[PDB]
Amino acid sequence: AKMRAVDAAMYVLEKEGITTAFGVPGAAINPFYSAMRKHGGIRHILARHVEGASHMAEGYTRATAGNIGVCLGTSGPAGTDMITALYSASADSIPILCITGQAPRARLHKEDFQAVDIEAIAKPVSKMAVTVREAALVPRVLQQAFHLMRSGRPGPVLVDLPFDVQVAEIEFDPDMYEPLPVYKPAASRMQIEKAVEMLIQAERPVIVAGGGVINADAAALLQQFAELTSVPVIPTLMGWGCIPDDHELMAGMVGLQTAHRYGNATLLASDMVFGIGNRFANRHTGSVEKYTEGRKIVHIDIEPTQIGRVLCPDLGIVSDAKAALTLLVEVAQEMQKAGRLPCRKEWVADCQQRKRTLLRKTHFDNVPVKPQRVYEEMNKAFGRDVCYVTTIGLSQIAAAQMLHVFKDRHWINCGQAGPLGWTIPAALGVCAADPKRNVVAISGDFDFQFLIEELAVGAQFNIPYIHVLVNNAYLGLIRQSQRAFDMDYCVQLAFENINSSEVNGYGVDHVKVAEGLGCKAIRVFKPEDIAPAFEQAKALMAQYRVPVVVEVILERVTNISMGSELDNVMEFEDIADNAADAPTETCFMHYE
Amino acid sequence: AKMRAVDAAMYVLEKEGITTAFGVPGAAINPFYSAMRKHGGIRHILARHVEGASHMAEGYTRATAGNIGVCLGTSGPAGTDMITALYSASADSIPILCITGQAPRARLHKEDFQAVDIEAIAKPVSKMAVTVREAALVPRVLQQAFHLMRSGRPGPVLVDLPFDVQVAEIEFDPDMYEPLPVYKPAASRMQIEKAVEMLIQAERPVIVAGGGVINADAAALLQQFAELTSVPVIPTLMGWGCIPDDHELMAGMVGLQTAHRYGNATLLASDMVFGIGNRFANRHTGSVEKYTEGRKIVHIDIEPTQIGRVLCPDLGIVSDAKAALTLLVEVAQEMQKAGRLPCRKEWVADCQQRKRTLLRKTHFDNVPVKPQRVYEEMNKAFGRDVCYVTTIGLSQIAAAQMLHVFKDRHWINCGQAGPLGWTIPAALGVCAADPKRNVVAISGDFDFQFLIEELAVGAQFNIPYIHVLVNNAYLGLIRQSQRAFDMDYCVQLAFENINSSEVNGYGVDHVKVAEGLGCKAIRVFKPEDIAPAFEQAKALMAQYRVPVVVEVILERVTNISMGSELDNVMEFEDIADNAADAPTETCFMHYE
Amino acid sequence: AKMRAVDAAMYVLEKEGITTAFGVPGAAINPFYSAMRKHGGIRHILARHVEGASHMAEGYTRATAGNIGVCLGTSGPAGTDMITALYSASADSIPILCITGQAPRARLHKEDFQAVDIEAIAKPVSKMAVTVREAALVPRVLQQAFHLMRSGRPGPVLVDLPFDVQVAEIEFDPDMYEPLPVYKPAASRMQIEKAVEMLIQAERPVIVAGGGVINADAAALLQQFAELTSVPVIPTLMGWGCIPDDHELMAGMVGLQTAHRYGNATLLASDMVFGIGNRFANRHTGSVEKYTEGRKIVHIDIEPTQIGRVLCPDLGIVSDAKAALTLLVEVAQEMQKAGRLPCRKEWVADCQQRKRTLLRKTHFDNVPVKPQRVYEEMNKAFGRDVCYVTTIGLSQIAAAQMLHVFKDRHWINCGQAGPLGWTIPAALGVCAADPKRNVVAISGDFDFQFLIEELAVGAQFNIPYIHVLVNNAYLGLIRQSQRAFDMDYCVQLAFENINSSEVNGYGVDHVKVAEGLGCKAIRVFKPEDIAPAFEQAKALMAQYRVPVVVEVILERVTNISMGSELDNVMEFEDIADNAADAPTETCFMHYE
Ligand SMILES: Cc1cc2nc3c(=O)[nH]c(=O)nc-3n(C[C@H](O)[C@H](O)[C@H](O)COP(=O)(O)OP(=O)(O)OC[C@H]3O[C@@H](n4cnc5c(N)ncnc54)[C@H](O)[C@@H]3O)c2cc1C
Ligand SMILES: Cc1cc2nc3c(=O)[nH]c(=O)nc-3n(C[C@H](O)[C@H](O)[C@H](O)COP(=O)(O)OP(=O)(O)OC[C@H]3O[C@@H](n4cnc5c(N)ncnc54)[C@H](O)[C@@H]3O)c2cc1C
Ligand SMILES: Cc1cc2nc3c(=O)[nH]c(=O)nc-3n(C[C@H](O)[C@H](O)[C@H](O)COP(=O)(O)OP(=O)(O)OC[C@H]3O[C@@H](n4cnc5c(N)ncnc54)[C@H](O)[C@@H]3O)c2cc1C
Ligand SMILES: Cc1ncc(C[n+]2csc(CCOP(=O)(O)OP(=O)(O)O)c2C)c(N)n1
Ligand SMILES: Cc1ncc(C[n+]2csc(CCOP(=O)(O)OP(=O)(O)O)c2C)c(N)n1
Ligand SMILES: Cc1ncc(C[n+]2csc(CCOP(=O)(O)OP(=O)(O)O)c2C)c(N)n1
Ligand SMILES: [Mg+2]
Ligand SMILES: [Mg+2]
Ligand SMILES: [Mg+2]
Ligand SMILES: [Mg+2]
Ligand SMILES: [Mg+2]
Repeated sequence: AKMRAVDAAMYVLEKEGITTAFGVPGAAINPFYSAMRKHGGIRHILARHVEGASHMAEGYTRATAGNIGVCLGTSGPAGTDMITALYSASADSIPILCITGQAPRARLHKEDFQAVDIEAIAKPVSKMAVTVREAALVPRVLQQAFHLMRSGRPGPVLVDLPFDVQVAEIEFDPDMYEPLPVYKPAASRMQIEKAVEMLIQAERPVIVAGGGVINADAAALLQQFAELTSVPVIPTLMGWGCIPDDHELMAGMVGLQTAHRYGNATLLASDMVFGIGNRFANRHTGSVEKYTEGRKIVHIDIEPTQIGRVLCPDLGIVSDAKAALTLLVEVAQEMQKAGRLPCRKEWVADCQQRKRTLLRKTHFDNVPVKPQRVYEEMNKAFGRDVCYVTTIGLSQIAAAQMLHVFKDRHWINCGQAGPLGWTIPAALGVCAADPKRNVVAISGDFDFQFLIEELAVGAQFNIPYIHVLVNNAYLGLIRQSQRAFDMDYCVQLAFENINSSEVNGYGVDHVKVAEGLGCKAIRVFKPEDIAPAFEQAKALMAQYRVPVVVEVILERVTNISMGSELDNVMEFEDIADNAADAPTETCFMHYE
Repeated sequence: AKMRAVDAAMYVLEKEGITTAFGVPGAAINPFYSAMRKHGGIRHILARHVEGASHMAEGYTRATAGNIGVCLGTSGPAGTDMITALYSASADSIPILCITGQAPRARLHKEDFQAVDIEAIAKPVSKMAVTVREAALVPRVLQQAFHLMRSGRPGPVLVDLPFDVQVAEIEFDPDMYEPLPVYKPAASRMQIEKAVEMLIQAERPVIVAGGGVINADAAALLQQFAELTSVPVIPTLMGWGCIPDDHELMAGMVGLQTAHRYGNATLLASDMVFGIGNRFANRHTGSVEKYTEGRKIVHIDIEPTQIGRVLCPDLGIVSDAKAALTLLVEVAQEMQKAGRLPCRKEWVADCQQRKRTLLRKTHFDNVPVKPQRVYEEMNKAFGRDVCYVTTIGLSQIAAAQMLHVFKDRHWINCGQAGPLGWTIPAALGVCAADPKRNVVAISGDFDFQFLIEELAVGAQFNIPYIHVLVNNAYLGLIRQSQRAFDMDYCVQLAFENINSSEVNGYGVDHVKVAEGLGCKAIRVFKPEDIAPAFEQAKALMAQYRVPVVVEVILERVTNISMGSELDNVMEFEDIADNAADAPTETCFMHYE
Repeated sequence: AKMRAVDAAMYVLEKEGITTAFGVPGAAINPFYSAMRKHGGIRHILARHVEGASHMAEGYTRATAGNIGVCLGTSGPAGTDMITALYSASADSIPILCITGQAPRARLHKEDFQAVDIEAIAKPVSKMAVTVREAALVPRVLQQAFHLMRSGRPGPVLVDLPFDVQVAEIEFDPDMYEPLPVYKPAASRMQIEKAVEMLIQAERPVIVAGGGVINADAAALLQQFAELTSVPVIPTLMGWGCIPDDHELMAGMVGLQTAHRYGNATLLASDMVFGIGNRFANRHTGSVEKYTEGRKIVHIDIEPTQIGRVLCPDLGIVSDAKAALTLLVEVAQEMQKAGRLPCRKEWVADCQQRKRTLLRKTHFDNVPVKPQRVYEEMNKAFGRDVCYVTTIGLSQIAAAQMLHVFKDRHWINCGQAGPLGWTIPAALGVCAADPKRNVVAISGDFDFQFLIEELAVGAQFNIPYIHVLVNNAYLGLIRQSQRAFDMDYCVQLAFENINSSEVNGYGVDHVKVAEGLGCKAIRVFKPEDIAPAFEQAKALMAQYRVPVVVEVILERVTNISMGSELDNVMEFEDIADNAADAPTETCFMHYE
């Protein structure tokens, strides 16, 4: 039972579910790596940037309900390269576990090489950030970390391990180690009865299903509750997938950018928002006064201080989403056995009528290619079990408003922080979490470049997925936002590549870069070549077992639909009211 | 005089010396970019990672004495991508100015999209980190920022600008704006007299010249003081260059890794260390007890709290290095006019005797190439005005112990934090600071990959320099440190590149990657091909005006000399006692 | 259901158990006071110092198991006067709820009158410190606060309320409000079985019962477990009372100051410490190496990061003390039904032998009075249900080593922080928590003076108790500690009072001060007058219903027993081995 602190840490991590770790080793964290090798049972992926390792951990977590991605680094700048991910994870209410090396305790206040107060730096963007001050506390801090990462509003933790703390001997009985119970508040029968009593008197209600539903692993129950009450569902961007897109009750998405015309119109026509596992995000609502006008609000959240933060709800209930939905289904079934649930045939109908006339054109034959044609071809090329990974840009905004998803955790997106560079490592993290997952990523050229070297991780370790790269040689979104300032300034990436005429002054040759990094890559200039390229990509993945990049050369400037209010979203590109122009809407097409 | 806050900020920046800015735009920082374009006078370089923009700013600062590099970003994750650089700059006592966008004040505590408390996160690693709460304070916070960045111990500042603060109208008269006076403490005649009185009774004194000398722009005065007293000089890694390497009094460098055998032996033989503008860094001293044994210590620093932090000096004086050296020269000249400065012929002589027998072998004809042969060829190929840029690894340790530098700020190195990825952007920052500078960077393969995409910045904007890439398909330094743990684990980068046989399973094809990013690249397998490659590189730079990468394929495993104490440094590779094996030592060779 | 945020706060506070509040009003907190008056159901006590209000809350909490003392103040310096109490409460793992007023949100960063960042200041010494940013969050922050104050390791919370947030209208249904579930970890059968299996093979075991037992409301179960196993009990200072002092298994207290000679000897003779609800406090253990020598350690704590913080235990279990003791009793009962619990007659016997021979003399007839005679008279004068309140000094050290307590929460003492001035307000808070409690406080002259004005609270509101004041005109404890530095410097309070000869140059006339503040007071010069004085005090309380101070004039210098190690405690005053000298030891005297 006598043992190094880091050796005890391996028992804890194992009993606590960890089988994978992403990281970059260093002298200050070598004892940890030594204990991991001696113990076995954890697969280590070596990243080619610490930020990459961080975002891989995020993807690993977000892929499957019980998963906790682990990120490993040395002292000093390794810890400062993980702050963006801790922020991203905090912001979206999901956990990662960061572990950093550190100089010995005696030397923390002498300016020891690569010694920084990572504890103070990480505090504002984690549920806990702590420097472990005793060897015997190493297993206990991890014990406490897993409690915090699963309980209440989930979030990330950073553990900082001084060299001398790691290597010191402790007494530890791993047979005696017990994971702590997970804390979750639960709604009462009375509260839920009031909520359903309120729902039934609404003439035109909608359910807004947030990422909390997914966090609680409660997608089936949400769908069941909507079905029993016959109430249309609007998923948030983070709730996207918790009811399938081809379901009769899914009424679209709402907001300023990643939303549908029918979604916004249905919300503006509704007389109630039944919010479950959502907060009321800035870009979902616009001006709160407008979002709430003539409309009752119910809000169910696991976190007390998220209720009333942005708007004051008519009801507001503190509860885990699974517990609350279990009651909601039970209470709905009792209302149904009495004659107390109203028929909602008409309201459901005209929600669907909006859904098949208020569309956006995707079927463009133009050369150079219009980006909205790319998302049409993706819907056709990939099956219903597809899992999309993306970050930020005109690339992901248009993707969000034109792609379709049919299960929970088949849209992996850092919705609140959106750090460029996220997409590649996040994708790799999902693949490591589930080798059966049909992972497909979307990026613009700038996002693709930030952490482009992480493709070589996918090559070294054989982690295959498909990366769709839509290239306009622009910071697209920013160029569009600069219209209000009457300029086009510091947003172009184009230049004449002295080694590559083929790219026609678009600058970076992503095909050569991808191939040099050990991957496969295909470039597409014409819209009809997109479908064949995706089939080529699937074949290359199967034999070579590496990431395959499909680059599409876009027209330089395309303005994607968006606005500052729900009733104010601007359509720059062609709208559509029939299937010929928008053939991959779920109402017009059966998904594999 | 009525004007936007950001428009007033441009006047301040201009009057305060700024002509260059590195950044990545976004919606939250667009008003700033708008004011910059309207005003003119600042050259913007678009980076391809915010971290890249940050490290470019660091290089820009470090290149020339009055320079302040500026780093521009949006809200949220842009700010969290700059923390590593703020740390790096703080750690080495040098300033950068970071400016980030931010959500409006009314919405800072609602979870507004990409809104983070960057103020709290950046606090521990900057002299000031502040969110500007009023429009009229925008010019005043910048005014205060430049005072802090130049005064006392220099360090970096972060300014966080809420959207509504940027665009609000203020009254501002730019003709009335006055930069604040720079605060610097100065030594007294009495203190310096005591220091020189102490120096003259020392039998075997050495001067340890730190990065403070360079910070104060006092290299000429340091050399003059050493010459007048006839006292050998040991530069710290950060002081390297403040006396030329071929000077008769430069006795080498001291420490655990980036040091010379003769340097360590001279220090261990000395009876006094006269520390000017140094702190006594962990990897310079080893165990303080050993560094100080039988030896008197004088310590001159600008910062009171740096004196006595690691060891207690016999004297210790608070002063700017230029002011102190001006007195030291004056007092030395008075001692010389009397008969009071001792002759030090013998001590100087046997310092030089060590310097020409305690060497390390560089002239290896092996294939695959030994890294120490690369540094030999660099010394031959490049002129005396060469400016080296590097970060961390066996690549930079061996570079530090075998390359030679002949002027101050011709060794640009992040000595305390050493964040991987630093080298490329830092190099580009130096080039932007001085288009006449003969900039040459050294990286290992892992460092090169972290922020590899920033090469495309060098291509888009035409910023030429030479990047020497020493490739062993390894995390070299870490592999070496793992010897003590009896392992070789998670430190290899090698794989069979399915697109490139030429690289022989070394993994990433840096030539293809570099060319795809718009640059030129040459690969070298044999030692005799290195000299021609460097001449080819100089030609390519002149016509194409882009970064040129010279990749050298190294043998996989080479153990570089290092240890945990000055008397304990281990020589794994062949030592040398004559010029045939080490032909580029300054005593054996005249530098252009 | 439309209502001010402060009105909703009253519903929350009431449903959450609050019936009492201590405070000092101000303009910034007037809306709260207004809502409190309108709602009814909370008794407000006006303090005469905010610090007084804070410590009253602490006493109120500590008095009875479910109690949460509430402290109310204005903005600015009211909040900074509560930091000492937040620290004290945190330090001893007990909650108080502080509520402060604050300037409007729009003006928090303009230097608005009495506006301070209390959130930042209070963060390091509370489980939560928050400025409420929205009206609708007021009830939710309080909801979250009560969860934190009851769950895990209990601690204090500070809620900071901007004026405009208090007065704003919100929608709130109080019938729908549900207090959150309390989180507590619980031990498993397996873990407890291992602990009992370990205890059984110990030859000379001791149970150390800490303040966690009292916190968990598990005194009866602890006694029962000790009885079933026949294992002697050592309470910590904070665990004191959880087994009665006259119990046959209570073996005394251990430590450097508030300890018994028999307690220390028993512990040094033991071969195991079974720690339940204790941490291993600095002044309980001395050097950890000496405390653990030849001894096994079991440690049961509710907080993971308290286990291994000071020493590494042989077992260590994370659990609430009530849940753990329920299992321990169950498992003990099963061991007893088998023949598996050993007989411990001999070990119990010689623990009791120590307890009746290793004593300290208390029966002194000296004039001026020796302080140890005071505690003897207190034991005689007061019943078994007596409840002592004290803080720090030779006054409380000697009290702790000579008084006796017979139930849990009949020793109210701020053991980790010990802030001077605590005693008076703490006592008043206990009395407000329970008007049937026979409260008796002990102070030295300096402790008594810090917050002497709070006696007038006891007079204005009719809150009676007895305050024993032992007066030596000295900072006694500090004088004693200064012996090692060979001095007596800045520790005397004596002067010739120009209004009072009767005090003989002892300085402050506490009788005149107490009477002026509206209370009654008696002064005693001779030991035989102490008993009658206590009887007089009881009579005055009954009739006048106010605090009654009994001042005893001590000899100026008395050195109380203490040391830096358990085997190193020094006896300056006479020891004793018989009842004649120490007549109030529980084995010589029946209590009530
Ligand atoms: C360029 C860009 C444009 C965007 N445009 C839009 C847009 O138009 N419309 C839009 O909606 N979004 C958009 N987004 C995303 C948006 O910013 C938010 O990330 C998203 O709306 C928030 O989702 P949510 O409300 O479900 O909250 P989440 O971040 O998913 O979290 C909501 C709540 O879940 C709670 N919770 C956690 N666990 C549980 C549990 N187990 N049980 C119950 N509750 C739990 C948390 O307390 C939290 O308050 C955009 C993002 C970007 C990158
Ligand atoms: C892998 C690796 C190995 C290394 N090995 C070694 C090694 O073997 N030996 C070695 O020496 N270094 C080594 N270094 C670098 C080392 O860690 C430190 O960065 C370096 O020694 C510190 O330099 P310095 O003492 O001059 O202090 P600096 O960081 O340069 O600063 C010293 C002082 O200058 C003062 N100062 C600032 N401005 C002024 C002013 N105007 N006037 C006067 N004073 C001022 C500051 O207050 C500060 O205390 C290594 C680095 C790495 C990456
Ligand atoms: C002048 C002076 C001298 C002193 N001398 C001594 C001395 O001689 N000897 C001595 O022992 N003390 C002495 N004290 C007090 C001492 O400093 C500590 O306050 C005391 O030792 C702590 O007791 P404890 O171990 O029970 O810790 P506590 O402060 O009571 O807390 C212990 C543990 O309880 C846990 N806990 C909280 N709730 C629960 C729960 N529901 N279930 C399970 N665990 C829970 C916490 O996590 C914590 O780790 C002295 C104080 C002063 C003022
Ligand atoms: C670290 C960071 N810096 C800046 C931004 C602002 N960001 C938003 S989208 C965007 C442009 C991305 O362009 P690209 O990835 O090429 O996709 P496009 O919009 O052109 O489709 C930028 C710069 C960000 N989200 N993160
Ligand atoms: C962000 C970060 N992570 C990890 C480290 C530890 N780091 C020290 S040198 C090194 C290996 C670098 O190898 P390479 O750049 O290929 O050069 P080599 O040592 O092989 O010459 C590592 C991983 C660091 N300095 N910074
Ligand atoms: C705010 C504060 N300041 C200083 C101390 C140190 N304190 C320890 S006991 C003590 C002396 C108290 O003397 P008194 O209350 O007269 O009791 P005596 O020691 O004479 O019995 C002091 C000054 C403290 N606990 N708190
Ligand atoms: Mg990169
Ligand atoms: Mg683009
Ligand atoms: Mg390498
Ligand atoms: Mg007072
Ligand atoms: Mg006293």
